[PDB]
Amino acid sequence: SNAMDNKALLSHVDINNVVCAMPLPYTRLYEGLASGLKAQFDGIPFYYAHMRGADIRVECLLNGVYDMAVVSRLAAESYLSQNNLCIALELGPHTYVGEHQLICRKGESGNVKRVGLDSRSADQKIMTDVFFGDSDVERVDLSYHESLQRIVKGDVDAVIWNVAENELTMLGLEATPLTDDPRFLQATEAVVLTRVDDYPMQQLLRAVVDKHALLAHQQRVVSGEQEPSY
Repeated sequence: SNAMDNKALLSHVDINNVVCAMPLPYTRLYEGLASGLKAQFDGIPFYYAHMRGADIRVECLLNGVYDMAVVSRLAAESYLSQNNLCIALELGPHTYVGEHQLICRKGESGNVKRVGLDSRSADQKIMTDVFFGDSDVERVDLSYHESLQRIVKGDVDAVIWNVAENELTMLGLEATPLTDDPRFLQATEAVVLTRVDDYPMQQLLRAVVDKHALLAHQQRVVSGEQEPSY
């Protein structure tokens, strides 16, 4: 019904399949998002392309490879200054990833001069630039792995990363929740981008998606009540 109502919309658009680019589905939260969104497309051939890196998903989308791309609100807000894009769906906070924190050696948060930064992480770059402001802080190209390891070493002073009270203490580290700025929470919000002039895809998403239903399905996947299907 809902499905057949969806199938009927596809009949009037030059869209066969809908291909959505999103991260590799390596958290239960990503799975619930992936599962909740596809469920909104019942009756429409809908498939995920799982592609590491927000930048390349957006580049692909811009080049016409995908109909839509999933990224964080924080990234998306930047992409829109740089490219002609549409934020077609916004899911609110805590729909994409967990909170981030500032990880450094114990009590040395006031003494930060070098920061680890993964080149592949669009959000970590933005958040590092936002948090370290007009401060003389050196950025070092490191995976968190390498950053953590190097922070333990003593060379690199900090990394902004996903948030655990105990492991950190064992390594002589500390994690600080991030100062205030609305952008940090934007990092946890899933959004769907389309090309700015792709009205068929924008309008189809508006037609098919029930935001609260998508969210409740995500919730049921995260609680283990329901298994994901994506």
